[PDB]
Amino acid sequence: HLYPGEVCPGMDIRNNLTRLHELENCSVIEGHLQILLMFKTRPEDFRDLSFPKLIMITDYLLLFRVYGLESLKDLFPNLTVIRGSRLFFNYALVIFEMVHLKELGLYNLMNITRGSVRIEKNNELCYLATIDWSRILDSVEDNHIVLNKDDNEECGDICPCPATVINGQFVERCWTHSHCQKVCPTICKSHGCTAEGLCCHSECLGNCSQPDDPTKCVACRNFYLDGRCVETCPPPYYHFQDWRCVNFSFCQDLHHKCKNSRRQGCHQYVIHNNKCIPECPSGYTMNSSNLLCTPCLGPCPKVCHLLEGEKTIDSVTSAQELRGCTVINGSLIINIRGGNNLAAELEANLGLIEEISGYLKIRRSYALVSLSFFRKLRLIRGETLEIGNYSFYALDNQNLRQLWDWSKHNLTTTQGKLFFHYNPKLCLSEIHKMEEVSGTKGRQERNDIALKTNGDKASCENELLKFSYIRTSFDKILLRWEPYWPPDFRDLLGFMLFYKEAPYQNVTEFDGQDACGSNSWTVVDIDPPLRSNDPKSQNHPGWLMRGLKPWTQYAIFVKTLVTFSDERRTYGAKSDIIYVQTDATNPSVPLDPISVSNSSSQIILKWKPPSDPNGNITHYLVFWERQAEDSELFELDYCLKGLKLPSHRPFEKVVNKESLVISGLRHFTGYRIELQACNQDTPEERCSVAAYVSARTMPEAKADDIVGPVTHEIFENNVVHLMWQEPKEPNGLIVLYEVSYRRYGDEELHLCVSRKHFALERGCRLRGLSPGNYSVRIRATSLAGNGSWTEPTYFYVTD
Amino acid sequence: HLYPGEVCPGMDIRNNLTRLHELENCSVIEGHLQILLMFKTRPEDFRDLSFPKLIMITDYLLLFRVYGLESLKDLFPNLTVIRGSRLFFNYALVIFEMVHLKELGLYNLMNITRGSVRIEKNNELCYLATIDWSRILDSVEDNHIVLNKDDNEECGDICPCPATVINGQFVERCWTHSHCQKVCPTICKSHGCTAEGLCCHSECLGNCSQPDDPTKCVACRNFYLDGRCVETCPPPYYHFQDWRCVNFSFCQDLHHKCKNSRRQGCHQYVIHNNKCIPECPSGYTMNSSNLLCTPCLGPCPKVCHLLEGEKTIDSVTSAQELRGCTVINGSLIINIRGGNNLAAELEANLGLIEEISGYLKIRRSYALVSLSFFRKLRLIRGETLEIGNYSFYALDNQNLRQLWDWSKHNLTTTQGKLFFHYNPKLCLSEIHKMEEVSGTKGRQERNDIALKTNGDKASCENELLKFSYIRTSFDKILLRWEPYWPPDFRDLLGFMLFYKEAPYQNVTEFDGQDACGSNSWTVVDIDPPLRSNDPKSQNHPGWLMRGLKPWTQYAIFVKTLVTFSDERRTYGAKSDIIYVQTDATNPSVPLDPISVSNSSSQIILKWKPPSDPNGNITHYLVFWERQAEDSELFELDYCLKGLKLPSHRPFEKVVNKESLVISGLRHFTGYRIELQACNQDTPEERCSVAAYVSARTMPEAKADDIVGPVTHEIFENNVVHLMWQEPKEPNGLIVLYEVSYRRYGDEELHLCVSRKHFALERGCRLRGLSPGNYSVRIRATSLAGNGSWTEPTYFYVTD
DNA sequence: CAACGCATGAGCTAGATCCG
DNA sequence: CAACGCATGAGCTAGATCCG
Repeated sequence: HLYPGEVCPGMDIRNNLTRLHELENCSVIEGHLQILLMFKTRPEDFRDLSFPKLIMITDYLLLFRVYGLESLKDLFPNLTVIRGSRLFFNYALVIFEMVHLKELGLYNLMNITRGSVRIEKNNELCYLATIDWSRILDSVEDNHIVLNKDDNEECGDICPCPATVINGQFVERCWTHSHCQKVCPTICKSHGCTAEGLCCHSECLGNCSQPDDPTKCVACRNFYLDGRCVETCPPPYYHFQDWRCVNFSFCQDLHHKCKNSRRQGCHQYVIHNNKCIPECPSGYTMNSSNLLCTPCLGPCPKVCHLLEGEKTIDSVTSAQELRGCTVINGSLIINIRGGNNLAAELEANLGLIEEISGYLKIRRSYALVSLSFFRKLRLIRGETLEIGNYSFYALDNQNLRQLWDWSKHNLTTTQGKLFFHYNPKLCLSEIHKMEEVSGTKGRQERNDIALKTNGDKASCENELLKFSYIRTSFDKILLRWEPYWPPDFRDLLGFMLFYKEAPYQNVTEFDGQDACGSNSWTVVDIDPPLRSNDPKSQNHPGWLMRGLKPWTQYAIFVKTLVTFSDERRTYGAKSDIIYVQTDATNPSVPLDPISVSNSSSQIILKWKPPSDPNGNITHYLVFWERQAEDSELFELDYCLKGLKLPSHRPFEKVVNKESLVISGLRHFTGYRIELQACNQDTPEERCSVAAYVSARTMPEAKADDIVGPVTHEIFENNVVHLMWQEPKEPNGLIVLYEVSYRRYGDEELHLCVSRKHFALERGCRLRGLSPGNYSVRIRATSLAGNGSWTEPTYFYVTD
Repeated sequence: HLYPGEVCPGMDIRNNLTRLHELENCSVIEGHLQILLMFKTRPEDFRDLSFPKLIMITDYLLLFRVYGLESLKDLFPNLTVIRGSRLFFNYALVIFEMVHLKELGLYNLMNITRGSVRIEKNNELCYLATIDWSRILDSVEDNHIVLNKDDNEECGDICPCPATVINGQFVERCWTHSHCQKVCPTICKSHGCTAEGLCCHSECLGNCSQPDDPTKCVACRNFYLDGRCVETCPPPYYHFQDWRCVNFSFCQDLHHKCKNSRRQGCHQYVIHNNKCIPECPSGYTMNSSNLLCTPCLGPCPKVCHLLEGEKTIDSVTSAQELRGCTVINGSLIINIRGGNNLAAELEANLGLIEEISGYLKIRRSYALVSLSFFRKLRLIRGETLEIGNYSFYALDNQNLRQLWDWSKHNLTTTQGKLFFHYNPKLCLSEIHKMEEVSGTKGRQERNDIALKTNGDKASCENELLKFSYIRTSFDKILLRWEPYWPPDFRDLLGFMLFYKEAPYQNVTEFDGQDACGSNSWTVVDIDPPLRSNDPKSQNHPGWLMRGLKPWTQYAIFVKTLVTFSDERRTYGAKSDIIYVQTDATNPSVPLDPISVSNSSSQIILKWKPPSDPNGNITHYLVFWERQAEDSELFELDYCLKGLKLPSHRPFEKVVNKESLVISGLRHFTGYRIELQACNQDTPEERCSVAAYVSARTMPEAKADDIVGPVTHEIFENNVVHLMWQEPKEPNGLIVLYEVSYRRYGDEELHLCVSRKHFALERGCRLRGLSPGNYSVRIRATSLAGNGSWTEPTYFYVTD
């Protein structure tokens, strides 16, 4: 037979060898097999136990913390395939922290459908590299076999298997010292094979009896049907867990077995696409008689039979199933004890609930203020009741002030009784208008819901306050609202301004409860104003707040305060919030004005936007000034040690950019650059303070040097006067001429004529002149640097 | 007469000149006279009033924001002296933005006691350079008269006063065009004077009618007594404001005038060393009848008779003017109807009171978790009783959780009845506890304290719980306590465990009236234990907690929990709080290791205490490493552009300090400095990671330059070889020799010899040396900088 | 009779319908 | 018979007398 044995559910084994005895006649195990934590076991009570008739594995096998095993092949001698239907710990088969196992001996395994193997912290195993996972494990890139006895080549590795050359070496792969890993010709990869190499039926695997037969081999691929198995059997039967196809009359009765809410390992199995699947996916709803899934027109419920029909919920873990679980056949109970933030998690998990049939109970609430997370709820059937016939319950909750927004919500109760006791944070108004929309109208207990233990410590109010005038500056906001007096005007404590910035308008609404929050609305108290007894008076109260960054959206309102007294009046008033931004003074200074000059006529200035823009800046205002050189540097003797070498005003309204280039300016001249960041211009023209920077553009290559006829006059005392021309537009200013003369065969003897010396003499002179042929050359050394050399003027003075 | 007028208290004028009329007959002003805020005033209402009787000033005279005064001389024609008792922002007399004032007219000031004059922003004043303040103001170094009408010399400045030459100019000092500044001969600087210049009595000032008489002049220096004044008056009278002396019967009445707490600007005047000082200084306490300040052995009270023997301090302020009060002579009623946070403020405000005489009524508390703020209360006398002879009263307190810790507290009530009603979360044992510790044992009412309306809505558990073996680690503590079972061991819910760290032991008990505060005892619930039906069993339950910090004290206790029931039984049990500190470990890293170099052989290093000590750190472990220079810099041609210029291993157990210097080290080398903060050492020697910094000390003055016999060898080709020696201990390293040779009549031409060139040649050569007398001088330029120059070695090479 | 004048704008003097 | 062994120590496997 393919599988002549019996079905066998997955099961867990710990702390005893007693509960393994339930594997006497099992052949195929659905689920997984976990056996672990086995310390006080003599090793020799394992040699006399085995499970030969067990073949198939669906999910996984695990071995962890065993004291006494040496070779599990004595217990698992015919095991061939792991289906790997579920990945556990991102792995399939794991042997961890073994203490006594010498050799593995899984000599019968052929294929791993899905998953990976992992053997760790086992300093007693050998032949771990004689495995060839690639043949068995279709995916090897995740195999993790480290920190074992094979950390050092010290365990033998001797065995009598073709010794494949899958790697670069002629490695021999064996299971034990008495078992190799059988390999036949690979004409068929995963379709079963014989010892003689003859391939068996394509749709079966493992060891084989007769080739090309899907009925007498061992294990097959797709499904199973009564000694046969085909890729897809005809739909008189429906497929089950990708391993069978059997008639729905059986799994319908399985659905009827634990439809009694007794165990949570069950699933409300449903037929869909000829699959008795646990749940037909989203966008589908259930039917009563035909056991199919209707495509669920709209976001309709699917369904969900509550645990024990009375299950309580205390955390998100106790509400994980609610995703998809929409119609509830039980009584819900909620009690969060502590918690940090669940108001953003319930909607993603239970914001899709519409119908419950039991009764709802709330107690010991700590960190909740509303019931808005209950989005799609519409009705409670109340087939089961609390003691005293209560369809709803609410005791000892000290933080709830809100249930639903009944201007847009609708709930109905079929029957039962309401409970509201010791909920001191919710006014009588809400629960009375709970009764308006709820099914009950006069069904009260007497003593019904507590009328004194609830809402006593928090004074509810249904009164509003409106504003009268608002003025804003860039930094200060002028607030003013209408006056108000309580029915007893002396009974009044003042006003509080709760205010902060709000870049959006999705701001949290005020609830009157103080939790441990770092972020809180800064608030100031306002002295109640003088009583004027005049309707036409200055009784309108207000306040001016000044510590505000400009152009930020601020949410503001004002809340009254009055003492609590015996009479249930003077509830005060509460003003709704409004949004206000500031005014638009001149922005802050422009930041980082960077000036760069690359050529003699180009200067680029780039800045950074002002730190405080004070609104949308319309433009930028730039200004430049042509600086002047020093007049003190004209009268220095520049052949003495020490020489210098440096590197209305027109404007534009530069807009919509961050840099500006200015040309048509004097070359090699200092330029003081200033820019004012400036807001909207035509009304109330005000700009920032100018960020001042200095800039000097590049000099000109020819400006330093001067060309012209350098003439000479020879005096009688052999003192030759020299006449030439100065640079009309030098690079900054001429400071020194590098005048020099040369005899043929004589070096460049240079002389000095100062800027003033050239000015007073209109040239220079060469006293004590040797008779001969001299060439006079002049270099115009500007403060920007030395210029070019003039033409060496030839003149011969003879003996 | 000397001082024939009337005493006149300091007074202020604003927005109306009406109240100035109270200066009709007072000639001496105590305090200060402020005149300010006069906008809508015609200038014509001023020439009809004057004050020819007032002379002296104590604090300061201030004229500010007046619209219409052009000459204040029409109001102050005779006053001459100002004492400046209290500095007005470190000044004495100010005119500050006066708009109508043409001429000041202070033609009568004689002398300045202390302070400064300041005249500002007056574009209508002249003659301000004609004052000669140096003759009247004792301290000129702080005069500030800027930005006035005489910022420009444009107002005339003519006057008919000897034209003093105090400065380098013949400055003519005049007050007005009709009055100059009067100066008589300076034989006596401040001993009074007449028009003819002869000096009057030594102890008086300014004007004078008959000379050399303390009774026949106008104003004197030290004191005053019935038309006379002496340096120290006889002690039948006692000095007042160091300018009079009056009988004790006078200022005892001043003490008794505002012993009635009506105005807070006065003081309870006391006598000390012939001074009716407002308060005898710290460490001195008054006596009742004598009004003398006892030397106050040890701490002494300020004493606080309650206002009208009855007060209802309820809020933050209430009667906040009571800091320092210790004993109260009335009765108090406290009621904080809400509030934000006062727990951290009462101790600094009222946390020093010990005794009250009346009764205490407490009601409507909302944020009062305990009464530990009443730190020093010891006894209640009960002079006034509430209706029904009630001394203690508690009513409708939803957050008064606890009263006191009697193990470290003692309170006694002499008489009266105690009231405690409708406080629904405070149990029955502690009110018995305060009953037994207090005087009363059987003074009850029928009905006395409510036995049901209190502690019913909270699971009060005061019944006994004791712990068992406890175990602790560096991070975790193992807990276990004695088993408890209610009289019905079926009615139960389990345990909850509150904990929080505490650097001290003045921690509030968990005490159970729900106050949602920012800081609260974080709690974990416990599954109630199994029933074993054996007294000798494992019934002791425990718990493991891990999220803790090492070396930190933590308070812990356990509490039972049970379902509510109609029967008043199964009250459960509760444990007392205990302290168990966590264990120490390695400290944190040493912080901010700062190394400073002051000499070549001293290197000081200072650090900061580690952030986490983890126990009492016994010492600090320090180490260092001798860094080496870079060997790659030896083969660099330093004459080319680019030069560099910088600025087991032994140890010691540095203890009980923050810095330590290291001596005995080589000159100018880098050092790697590492220091470990470390806890107790001889057992479990564990220290943290070392804080690593670097340090290089300064070089040696002479180590850079080398001295020695610099001999030379002249070759046949006029190429002279140079022989000299290298510095044995260069500062860091020698890198280049600044070799140079200078012929007479020629410049000191410099040549080059590299570090390796000097190595391969043991010197340098001079190729192309013209015949002459040459002086060779070398400067040893190391990486630490240039050394000294050698001697220019004279050698003569001939033609 | 519906911003500015007749200060400044949160540094021992009061606190923006604050004032007209 | 009163820490350690025949794990680790809060990352889908249990939660420190937790197993002797």
